[PDB]
Amino acid sequence: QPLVGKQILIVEDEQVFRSLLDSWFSSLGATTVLAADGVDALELLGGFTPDLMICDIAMPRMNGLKLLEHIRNRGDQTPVLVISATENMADIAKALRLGVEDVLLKPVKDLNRLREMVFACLYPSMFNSRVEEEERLFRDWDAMVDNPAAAAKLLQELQPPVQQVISHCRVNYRQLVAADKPGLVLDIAALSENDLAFYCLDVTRAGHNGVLAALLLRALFNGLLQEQLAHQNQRLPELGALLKQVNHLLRQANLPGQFPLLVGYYHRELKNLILVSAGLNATLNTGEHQVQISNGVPLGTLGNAYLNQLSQRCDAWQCQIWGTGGRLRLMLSAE
Ligand code: BEF
Ligand SMILES: [Mg+2]
Repeated sequence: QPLVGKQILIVEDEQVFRSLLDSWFSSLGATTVLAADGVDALELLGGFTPDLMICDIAMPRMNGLKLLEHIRNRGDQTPVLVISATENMADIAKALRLGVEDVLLKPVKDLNRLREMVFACLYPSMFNSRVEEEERLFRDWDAMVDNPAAAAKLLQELQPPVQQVISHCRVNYRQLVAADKPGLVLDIAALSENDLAFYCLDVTRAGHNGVLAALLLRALFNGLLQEQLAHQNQRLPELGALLKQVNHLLRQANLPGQFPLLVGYYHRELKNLILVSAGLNATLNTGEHQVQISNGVPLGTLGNAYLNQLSQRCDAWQCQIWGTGGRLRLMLSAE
């Protein structure tokens, strides 16, 4: 019973998931207090001091964002984990502005991730993991926007190694032209045992808002992709729709600019690469063919009409990617 002595307020209006969280936390030893909505949560906070809050957004009489606004105006600094089915990017941006430890988008696929995140909240000295650092990026968002040097340093520290194994696939890159240190930013991330996604961003076009956008995208890219596949009940994503959601996130986060981006996803069981570009030039070479990708127009404007997705079958590929910020070659092999 690791969580004995620790108090958790669960603010959730839907019965199945609230009972699920209540049972799971109680089995681990936590004292759980249940709130139907934001008003009920405030009344319960009149007589409970939680060590952690789990908070849904969409709720009848007060949504979780107004509850968060009230507790943070009162100077309460209790950690909050947001767990919400919301597809509204304004909600995620407002949650980040108000100060939260993390934002999980329902459905929660594996309980181990939520377990480690709760444990990072309730015992931060103990669970100083990668999850700790993700939550650190989530809660320090205001501190990041108010200090450009820290944001640039963090973005450079998050640039992945040039040689990796992700989802049983071999992934390399090389910067070829980088006159800017945070120039062409890259993220590559596993989604399951057998598929991965990646993004390459050009922060130099937009200046400082590029850097912040990169940080925000690193916090949330997987979460937005996973959610799409869960909510639309699909294995293979619709990356254009994802990038439209990314547009709405960067706009609602008050990060105006032009953000040249390429996003992709690979499934090794299906041997299936999917690519789409908003603003960056790219040439793919799959072993059998060379495919030149239409660069489209950058994110940061609404109405992007050129988010047309390209699918290719391959066991391995190399993509040259470039824009005004510089040049790199990203390389994958499924064997
Ligand atoms: F009702 Be919650 F925001 F999923
Ligand atoms: Mg709800």
